[PDB]
Amino acid sequence: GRDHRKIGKQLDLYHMQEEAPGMVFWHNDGWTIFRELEVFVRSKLKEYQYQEVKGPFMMDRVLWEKTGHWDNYKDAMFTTSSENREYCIKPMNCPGHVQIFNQGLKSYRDLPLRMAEFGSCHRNEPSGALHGLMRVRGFTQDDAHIFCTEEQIRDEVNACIRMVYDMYSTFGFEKIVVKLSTRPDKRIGSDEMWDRAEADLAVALEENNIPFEYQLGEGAFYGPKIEFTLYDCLDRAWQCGTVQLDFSLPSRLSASYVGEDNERKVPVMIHRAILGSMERFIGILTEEFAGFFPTWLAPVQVVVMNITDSQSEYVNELTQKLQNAGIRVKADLRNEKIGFKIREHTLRRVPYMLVCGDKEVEAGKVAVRTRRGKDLGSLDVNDVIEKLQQEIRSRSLQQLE
Amino acid sequence: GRDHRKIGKQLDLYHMQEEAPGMVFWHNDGWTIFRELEVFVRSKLKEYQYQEVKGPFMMDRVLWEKTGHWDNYKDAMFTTSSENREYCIKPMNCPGHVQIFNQGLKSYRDLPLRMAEFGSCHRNEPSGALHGLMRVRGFTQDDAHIFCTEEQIRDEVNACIRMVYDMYSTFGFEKIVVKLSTRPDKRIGSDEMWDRAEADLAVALEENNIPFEYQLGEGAFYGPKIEFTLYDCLDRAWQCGTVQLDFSLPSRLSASYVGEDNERKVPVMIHRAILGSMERFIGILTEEFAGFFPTWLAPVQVVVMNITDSQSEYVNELTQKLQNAGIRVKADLRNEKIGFKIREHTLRRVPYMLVCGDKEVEAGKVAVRTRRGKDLGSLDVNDVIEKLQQEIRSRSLQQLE
Ligand SMILES: C[C@@H](O)[C@H](N)C(=O)N[C@@H](CNC(=O)CCn1cnc2cc(Cl)c(Cl)cc2c1=O)c1cccc(-c2ccc(C(F)(F)F)cc2)c1
Ligand SMILES: C[C@@H](O)[C@H](N)C(=O)N[C@@H](CNC(=O)CCn1cnc2cc(Cl)c(Cl)cc2c1=O)c1cccc(-c2ccc(C(F)(F)F)cc2)c1
Ligand SMILES: [Zn+2]
Ligand SMILES: [Zn+2]
Repeated sequence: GRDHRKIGKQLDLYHMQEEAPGMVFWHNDGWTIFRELEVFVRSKLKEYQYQEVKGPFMMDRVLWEKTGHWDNYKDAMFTTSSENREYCIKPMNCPGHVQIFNQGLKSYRDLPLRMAEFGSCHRNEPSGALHGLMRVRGFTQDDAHIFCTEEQIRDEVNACIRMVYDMYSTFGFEKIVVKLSTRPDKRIGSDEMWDRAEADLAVALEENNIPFEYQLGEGAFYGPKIEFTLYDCLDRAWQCGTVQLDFSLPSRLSASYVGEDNERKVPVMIHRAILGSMERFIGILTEEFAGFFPTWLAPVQVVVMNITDSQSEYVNELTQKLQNAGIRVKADLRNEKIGFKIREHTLRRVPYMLVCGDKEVEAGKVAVRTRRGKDLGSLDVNDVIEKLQQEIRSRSLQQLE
Repeated sequence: GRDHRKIGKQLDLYHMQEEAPGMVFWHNDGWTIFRELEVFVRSKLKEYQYQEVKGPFMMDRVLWEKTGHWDNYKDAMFTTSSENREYCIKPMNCPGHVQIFNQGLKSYRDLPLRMAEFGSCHRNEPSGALHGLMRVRGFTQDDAHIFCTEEQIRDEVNACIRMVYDMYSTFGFEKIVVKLSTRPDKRIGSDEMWDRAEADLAVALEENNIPFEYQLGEGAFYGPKIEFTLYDCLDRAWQCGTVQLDFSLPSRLSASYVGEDNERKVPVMIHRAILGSMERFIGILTEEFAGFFPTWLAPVQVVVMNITDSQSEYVNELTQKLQNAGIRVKADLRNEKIGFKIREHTLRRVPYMLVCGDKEVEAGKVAVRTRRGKDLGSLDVNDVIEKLQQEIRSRSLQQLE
């Protein structure tokens, strides 16, 4: 009903097996949703002027030791050896992004440098606590690291906040709770650096007219963060978005740029993820929509179906027209009752069933039925195709009227 | 000089480092090429009616023992541990595809089932034998597995062959050498099975009029194979494409389907890759074109630039029009001589440089120069966008002549 594990099996989206705990086998229709979510995030990366990179799955333990994560999260990390050398399977993309930053001399002119990745990460999570798409070992982050000057933090965090609300609004999430985590007991740098760092986050939120609250002392060793919690239609809370300042990692991994005064400077790093885990976010959307994915996300967006054998060639032509228009379409030409076809494709949550009887063929029209069971009547083929295209392009939550 | 390592560095496509031997860091412009190559393969996967899936990064050694690969190739696999269980970092995507197949009741009607994946694979290759993008440890296979009946092998091998030549021709590779490897001494199945299997591959090639040389006795124990070697402009051989029959793995991993007789039967598996390694193929393409990527592959397709500040608004408007047309375009309004700007974009292998002087603004035109140094003169903006769109959508090797 609103259980992603049930709807997942029903609509053949994914499965999982004990041979690979907390690592998703993505089926055809599930990978289609995942890929369309990737396309959506890429459109925002372009709109917000991000680079997109791809880093390796493993790097030398020696490199991960310099990050500080080895001492604190070695037991959460998958390791493998080759030729007397130990490698970590990446649980995070940040050190990989610094390696790309460190290729070539960097100028103040290159900042802010926004580096995004659909980062395939692995964490050695306890098998006992693995739950569907929500708690996994293998996950994909809508990740990015911004390399910038201290002066650029406010503007860069401002743009991250807009991107968060922009992207959440697409999926109909308008109730957002925002928490700013402040300096912990054990922290790096002066109290002044923290005053300015916390001020930068607070002013960025203020600039966007966003009310928030503090989580006192919950900040990381290496800087303060903003966390965003969205509420689904059941008013259940999901923490997804994070904007994390980092005054540690660049220095640790010898990241530098030639300042405007010609002095070598360490860049500030901003970690940010909006959806968080792509798998978890699909899990949340599955329950939010109860399998009724918005048309732009639907594995199959349209099924064209004949009442009798007589409309088979009209269905073939219309299916080709929809295919050419970039719509994910199937023809249902089975020797079955129109009622049987509608019920089957309604149960599979296909947004639109385009029904062709003799009256539709003769007029060059099509009868449109929604998965909600509404009959929109008979409309011109080209006018329907243009409307379906508009709904998909605009990533509309709503169907045709 | 056409070294992919040199071009990769110069055009900021990728880098590799000692902390990650034989594993690629894709920079913004290299990842753009990678994704366009992915987009191309998907267009073929659709045309040849392939499902696309995603399998897990690692699986229990216990499953890899059932395949028979552990006894033979354990030293060529990366392994990691969790909760007293040994996991193999997948060196191949076949076992994972069988797991997805095994989920849900499969009948004769569901065959042939064509399952494609951009499969992230790892092999523990000696670090001494690594070089460039040609011999790596982490690679992405344009992999697919076809689950079919003995009756369907011929037709399915036929489409595999058509797809291979279809794809190699897109990149201008017409010199293809083909090898069929027959019965080894130690093998499974009857001589009659091998007679039919070797005939299926041989008749498929003969009907397609593909000259091939038999590699007598060099076939795999689990079935025969076709291997495709393409030649670049330096006449260097690259063994990229494979079609391998397998009458072993489906049985070993409990793969079965309900036949026309309503009784269970083991499906025949066809292992099929065309590009082989997406990374090696980009390396070969980089050298083949010496960085002059066809327009559809070019990281940046168009630069629009002004003579003086007077044409700045016309340039920004043309940039937006080209962007809306689906073209990777950048604006160059810098206060630099036209000869300086054109040299920078020519060095970066930008296919098209669009120059806006007063005469271009007045007449609603644009001056078009190719990176080869051909001046196509002053042409109507809309006619140019249509020509560029056509060149990109057709995936033309050639620029406007
Ligand atoms: C935005 C990115 O650039 C950033 N690098 C990052 O990954 N931030 C963390 C949230 N931050 C932390 O948890 C920091 C503390 N922490 C927590 N766990 C760790 C675990 C490991 Cl193995 C390592 Cl190496 C480091 C850490 C570590 O530093 C984050 C943000 C959003 C989603 C997730 C997430 C990760 C895993 C899951 C899953 F396990 F699948 F359920 C779900 C969600 C994590
Ligand atoms: C088409 C696919 O579905 C098929 N499963 C497959 O992977 N075919 C093999 C060619 N076939 C063989 O190599 C068979 C023999 N062989 C050889 N080496 C192995 C090594 C390991 Cl670790 C394992 Cl588990 C199995 C094998 C194994 O079976 C293939 C085809 C094309 C390219 C590659 C390839 C090989 C090496 C690299 C490398 F450079 F190392 F990164 C990159 C790509 C491999
Ligand atoms: Zn990070
Ligand atoms: Zn295979």
